[PDB]
Amino acid sequence: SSSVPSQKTYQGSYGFRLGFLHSGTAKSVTCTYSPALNKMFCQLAKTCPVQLWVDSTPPPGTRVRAMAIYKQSQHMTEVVRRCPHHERCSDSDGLAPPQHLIRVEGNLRVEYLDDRNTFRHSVVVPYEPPEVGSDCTTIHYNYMCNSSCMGGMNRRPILTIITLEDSSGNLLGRNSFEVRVCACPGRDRRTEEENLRK
Amino acid sequence: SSVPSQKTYQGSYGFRLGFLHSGTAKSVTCTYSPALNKMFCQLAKTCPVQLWVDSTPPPGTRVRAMAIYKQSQHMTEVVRRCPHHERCSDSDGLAPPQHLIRVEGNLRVEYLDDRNTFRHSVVVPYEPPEVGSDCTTIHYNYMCNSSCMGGMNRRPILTIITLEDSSGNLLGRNSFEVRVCACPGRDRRTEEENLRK
Amino acid sequence: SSVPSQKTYQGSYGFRLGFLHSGTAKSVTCTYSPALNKMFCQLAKTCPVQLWVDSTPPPGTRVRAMAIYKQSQHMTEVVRRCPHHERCSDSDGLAPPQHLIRVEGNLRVEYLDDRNTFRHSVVVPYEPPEVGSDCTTIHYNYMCNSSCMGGMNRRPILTIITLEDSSGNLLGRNSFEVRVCACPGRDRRTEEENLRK
Amino acid sequence: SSSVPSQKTYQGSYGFRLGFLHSGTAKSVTCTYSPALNKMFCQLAKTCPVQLWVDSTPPPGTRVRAMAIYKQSQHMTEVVRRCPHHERCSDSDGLAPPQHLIRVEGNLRVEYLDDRNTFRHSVVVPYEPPEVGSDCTTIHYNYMCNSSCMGGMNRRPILTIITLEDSSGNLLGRNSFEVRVCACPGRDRRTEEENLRK
DNA sequence: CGGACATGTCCG
DNA sequence: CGGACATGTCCG
DNA sequence: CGGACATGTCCG
DNA sequence: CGGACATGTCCG
Ligand SMILES: [Zn+2]
Ligand SMILES: [Zn+2]
Ligand SMILES: [Zn+2]
Ligand SMILES: [Zn+2]
Repeated sequence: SSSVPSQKTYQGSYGFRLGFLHSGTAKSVTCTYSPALNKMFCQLAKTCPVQLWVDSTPPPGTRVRAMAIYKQSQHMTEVVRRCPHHERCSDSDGLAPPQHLIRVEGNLRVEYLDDRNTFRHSVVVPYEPPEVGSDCTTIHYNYMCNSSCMGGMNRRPILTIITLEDSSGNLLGRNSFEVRVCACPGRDRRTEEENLRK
Repeated sequence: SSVPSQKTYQGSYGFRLGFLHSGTAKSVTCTYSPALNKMFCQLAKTCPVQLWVDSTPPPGTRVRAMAIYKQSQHMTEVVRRCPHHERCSDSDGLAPPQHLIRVEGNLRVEYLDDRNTFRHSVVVPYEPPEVGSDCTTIHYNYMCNSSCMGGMNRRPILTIITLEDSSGNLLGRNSFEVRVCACPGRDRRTEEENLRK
Repeated sequence: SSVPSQKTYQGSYGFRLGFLHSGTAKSVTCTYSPALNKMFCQLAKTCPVQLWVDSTPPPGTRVRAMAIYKQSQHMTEVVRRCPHHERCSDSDGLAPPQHLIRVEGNLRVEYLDDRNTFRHSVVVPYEPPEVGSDCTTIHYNYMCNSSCMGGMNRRPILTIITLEDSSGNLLGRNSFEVRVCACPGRDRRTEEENLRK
Repeated sequence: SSSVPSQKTYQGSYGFRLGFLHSGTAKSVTCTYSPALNKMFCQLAKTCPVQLWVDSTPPPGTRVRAMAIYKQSQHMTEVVRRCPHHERCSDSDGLAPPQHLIRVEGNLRVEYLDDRNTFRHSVVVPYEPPEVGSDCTTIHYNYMCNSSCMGGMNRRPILTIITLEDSSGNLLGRNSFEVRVCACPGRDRRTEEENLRK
């Protein structure tokens, strides 16, 4: 078992929030967000765009971490990792280690880290200020197993914790949302929102 | 070990316990007998205990659970998991493997071994009731059957729930009997049938 | 891999298979469909296959079981356990953990990986039927569901049972389809209902 | 897992057989044998007298081993040993290690052995010729857990294998019987014999 | 075992 | 925010 | 979940 | 070869 990171929202000196796109609940959707649930319902290995929203610009050098943990406290001390099967299916892009649940899509400066003590996985990319014509940076994350994967997540819910750091692994912003990698992100969102009444 | 009191003490905040009304189907996960004031539940399944209070108590208020043997011949013995279950590495990473009572769903859960009495207990910060709820629910697990050989060994037990401040002082006390067993509903029915002449 | 034949060959000894007639209750451990010639059984539960013979065959006669994929698109792929189950260390100490088919109850059980085809199979010495029995029973286990991801992956399979001498030569061949699944009875019923127009 | 010893009957140069006493099926019995089943139904830690029957006398020096194995082939490779609880209940007679299922009662020259490779337990006592007025030696064995012990035998059936050896651990005779340590050796015997018709 | 559904897949 | 099924799971 | 019972304990 | 119950388990 391994110790657990904070999930608490720390907006920080620079006003760190998160943005997700209007997506609907078409049983089929690649990726959809529940503002009510604070949870992404996305599909296996399909692009999950995350909006890095800010008040004011971080020091050049700043890195951006992602790390999944189990949500329930009875699994929080267990490392989130890929099922034996996907771990072995040769789906590496030549960057991401085959065991890592979270990948960053389309960026050469991506680092994948296995924590020295806790043994937890994460992926970091350098910060890069918003667009020419846009008020936030967007990262492209992929989830590499379904939440249901046998011998992996095993139908147990996770959080993604996105952290803003300087280049020493020191905190500057923190935010977090629930995640479900599933077949029909559309149908499951409705069913879980619809369950909120109770 | 010196036996902590169990004398129900509703207190300043009119604190009583509530439980789910879940019927007596054989293999119901958890079921409570009002007639017996006794929960019948399954090994390591979820056992909701409701906290009912009259007036919301102060901040930094804590909620404690401890088992004691109910018979007075066994009252001073520390209630513990059996040696089989203590060694089956079924810890969640948060509970000590010897502790019979667990709380799930709470990251602020704290486990205690008394330096004086050696008695296991488990505490969580008290929280005011949810959006429109009338009470706060706490989900406990019992990690050995009442029948565990070398553990409880068929001896009934009580769960003593204490409302306390940040300091350690009693604000409130309640208790109920527990049976942890394979068929909570079957057993509730038998023991209630056996009230009748 | 070169696909072994499955062409039923009753042989000199009038060897056919029999199976228990166990009904279609949802969670029946093992059940056989005559209409489908298909066993529906649960992961690692006991699956009696009866050997019926006309005239008792010679000594040192052996009995082999092997899985192949039934669809011809998948026929050459070696049937294997999935990566999860291969690594759950559920071996009995006698079976290799990658082998889907096991025999229980037999100390003379032998497991084989072909040096040519790489295909797993399992063999036991043939024994004449018991005290007044009409057949010899062999108890097999299937150690992955048909649905195992990275294993069978929802692809139906056949079990090829071969009667052979001490040497390796075919004396007898039969086969049936297997589904390993959580509800053998439910699934038998659905698939048979689906025969009808 | 550990390799499995032979159980096959080897009567040997000296005609090695076993004898058990007429005992009946009084639901209560300390110890009773089923000739039909070749199986002892006895109770936890109660005296199980085993008859060492012979044709002709073994070389002074000869030892007598007992070792339990599981009966079913799916457990035969697992070492038979005591449940965590009895293992810990301080019931040692100052000779038998707390982990050993089988003890020899009333004999000072008893050795308890943990096998060097397989890790299996056994207890050996020197051979001693029959009585002044008796045609066989009788050993007093005790079973130290019920077959049902949680984390021990776990309701799984065992064999006892009694071997005759010289003093180098070399074979001279072998015999074996099924065992059940239980609460009511009486009732269970009937029920298992009664099941033989089926 | 049912009921109810959790959750993947393919259908038209 | 598709529908219909394929196939595992949990609770009573 | 029932049915049926496996298997320990105490009863009169 | 006692009887009656206390309490876990497996199969359908
Ligand atoms: Zn996976
Ligand atoms: Zn226990
Ligand atoms: Zn599998
Ligand atoms: Zn024991």
